[PDB]
Amino acid sequence: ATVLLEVPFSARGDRIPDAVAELRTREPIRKVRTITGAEAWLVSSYALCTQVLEDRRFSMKETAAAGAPRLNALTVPPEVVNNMGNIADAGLRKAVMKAITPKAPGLEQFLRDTANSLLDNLITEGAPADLRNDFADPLATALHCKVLGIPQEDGPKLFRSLSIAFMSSADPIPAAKINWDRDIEYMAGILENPNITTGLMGELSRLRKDPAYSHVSDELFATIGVTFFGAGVISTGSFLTTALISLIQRPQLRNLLHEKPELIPAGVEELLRINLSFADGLPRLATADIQVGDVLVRKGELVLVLLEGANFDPEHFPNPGSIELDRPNPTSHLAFGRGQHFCPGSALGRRHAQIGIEALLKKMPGVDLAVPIDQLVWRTRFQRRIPERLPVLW
Ligand code: HEM
Ligand SMILES: Oc1ccc(Nc2n[nH]c(-c3ccc(O)cc3)c2-c2ccc(O)cc2)cc1
Repeated sequence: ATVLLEVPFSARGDRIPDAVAELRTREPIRKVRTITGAEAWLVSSYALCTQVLEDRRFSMKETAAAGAPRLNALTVPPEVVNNMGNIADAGLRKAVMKAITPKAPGLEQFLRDTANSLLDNLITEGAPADLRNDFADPLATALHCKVLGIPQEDGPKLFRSLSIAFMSSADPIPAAKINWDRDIEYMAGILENPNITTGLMGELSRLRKDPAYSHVSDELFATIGVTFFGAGVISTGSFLTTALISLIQRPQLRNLLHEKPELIPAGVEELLRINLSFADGLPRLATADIQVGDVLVRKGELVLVLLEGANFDPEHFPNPGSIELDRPNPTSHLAFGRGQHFCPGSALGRRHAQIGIEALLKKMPGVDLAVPIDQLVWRTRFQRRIPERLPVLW
């Protein structure tokens, strides 16, 4: 005879392969081959995953080095692999972080109103409805337009870059460059547009004219807008879609949350823990020789941190495949990563999902799949696991 084990194992986002637990038990770090032909170390236990993510010698930025073993081809300029470091070095971290909290005045009510309106529209049109294309994704897209302070009507055209921008491809993608360059010009226009005074782009636009930021490049400011829109929308849309499947498949849970919506945040934390939204391990490149379990990882080697390996590890989360709302370590999952690169949009992602699920349970308490679960079409060669359509009735 056979060839080296290949990753990823399955694009299905509704079930974890039995193979993951067997791997975790027998070889929690082991060699695998990625879609580019490169070799990598696949890490699958909670203990080893957290070790890698907490040790900055396993570098995110160095993954972009010419000649490194790759998980997939870049769909961004190599400097953007260090996007958070670049934000931090420009003195913009605190401002970005403040602009993307779900606590801004009126933002939550906007999310509720938007979710309610999307659902009323589905209800009027009649079953079946597609909860990804006509609910989760538009909710994500509308949230991010509002966060960024850009017009709602520009959401759809930005969003349509993302089926390419988030590909997980063996080779470079011509369309990713075309879209990237166009979306950057869009966000450069936004920084020059006097009507844009709110949200992240309103704040960046002010900071750009402030003498404390006069040497920050226009490229960086536009990049922040493109990347935060893209990462946020893909991540929240994907998460919410596959969380809705997990909830639909658990009518006793669906009913407990409908009846006691105060438990929704605890439900969302468990939906997060069990989520299979990330299609690949998180990539890092070793910058030193580092012992990880039984393997001495060598400098210049690629390591992949399998989030579901950690999140279903029974030594950290007993009965890992069960959603239990009373765990003693409920936010200790790795759905938002860990360490230097911990998700800066985590609070926003939680609130998007909370409010989407709250609205859906209230408007469609009888929600159920309208097709057998095996009929869902899983997107392949992508950085997220998502069903192309999510047909439901109620
Ligand atoms: C449920 C929703 C989300 C999930 C499950 C998620 C998950 C993740 C994870 C696992 C990472 C770590 C990647 C790594 O360490 O290699 C990450 C990083 C990132 N997330 Fe999220 N995230 C979500 C929502 C968002 C939102 C709403 C935004 C922005 C508006 C966002 C922006 C980013 C950015 C910019 C990074 C890179 C951070 C860095 O390189 O230091 N995310 N996220
Ligand atoms: O080290 C990396 C670098 C990038 C990524 N993921 C991404 N793939 N695509 C993009 C991307 C986002 C928006 C857009 O209009 C076009 C592309 C990302 C990405 C994800 C997070 C970022 O901080 C920057 C880029 C994942 C790991």
